[PDB]
Parts: sequence; C-alpha cells; structure tokens
Amino acid sequence: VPISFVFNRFPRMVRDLAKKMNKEVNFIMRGEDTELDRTFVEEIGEPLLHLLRNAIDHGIEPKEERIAKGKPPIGTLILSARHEGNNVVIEVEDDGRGIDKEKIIRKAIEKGLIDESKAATLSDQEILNFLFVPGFSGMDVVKNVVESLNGSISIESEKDKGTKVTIRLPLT
Ligand SMILES: Nc1ncc2c(n1)CCCC2=O
Repeated sequence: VPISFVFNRFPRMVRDLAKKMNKEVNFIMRGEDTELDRTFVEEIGEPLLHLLRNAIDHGIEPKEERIAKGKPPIGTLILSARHEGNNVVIEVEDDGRGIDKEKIIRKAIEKGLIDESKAATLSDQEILNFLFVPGFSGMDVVKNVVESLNGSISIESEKDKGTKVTIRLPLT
C-alpha cells in the first residue's frame, strides 16, 4: 500500500492549520511512494497528523519572530518516508523553535518524577522521553498508536534549531 494514501491528505490539513494559526509554512513531502502493509496505512494517519499539528502550532515560529531571530522567514515542515531494510522510517522535521529541555526538567521536578540531583546528568534522550509520560504536557497518544503497530518513536530537538520525530515500523 503506498503511503501517499495517507500523505496526500496532509497538504490540505497543513495549509488549513497554518492559516488558522497565522504561520507561514513551506510543507515538503518526500518518499510518498513508500509501500507498507495496509494495517499500518490505515492507522498511521492520526499520529502523523498530531505530529504535523505540533510542528505548526508549537514548533514553527511566526514569520516576524523568525526574522527577529535571523532565521529564514518562512518555516519548513518536511514529512518523509523511506525503507531501511525491512522497516519503514517516517520522519517529521521542522526548523522551528525546538523543545526547551530546561522547561521539561523543571516540569519533571514539579511533577515529582526526578530529583534535582539526578537532573544534571540526564541524557538528551532521557529528557525528551519525559514528553511521552502520560499527562506530561499528547506525545503519549502518538506513542500508544505507534506501539500498537509494533513500532518505535524517537524525538531529537534543539532549542531554536527545530525538531525531528522519527517513527520506525516493522514489515508486518
Ligand atoms: N515540533 C514540535 N516542536 C515543539 C514542540 C513540540 N513539537 C511538542 C512539544 C512541545 C514543543 O515545544
């Protein structure tokens, strides 16, 4: 089943959200011929739509803010699919404001999930994986779907640079 069956509905959703949110977004899709099982195609749309929404709302900054920070004025959102062996890898990348890891740590300490003492030596992945804790901010819901497809998800993010969410699906 080509993934384009899912990806083809996204330019409309992205442009509707950009408009309602007053962002300017350059949306690029790559790898849309990538084939995978019908069950995956039927289920992956919801979690991707959530990731695209997060990027437009929380990641990409309004154009005035990007200019004020010396970034290219219009933010860019790239959705990509490819094969890596017998697995399909889907990426959602934006060049927005990124995730503030300090805020994550503060929030985790408030919620009683980590000691201040242990926050100093947390890895980058340890910190960002708090976002998957249920009720932390829902990245939990994204992970729940990916998990039910026997996939995995990771986040990479750096403040002011942007965010890349990666989803790895088995052949099934
Ligand atoms: N793409 C993207 N960029 C920023 C953020 C998110 N996703 C979700 C967490 C909140 C946040 O700040």
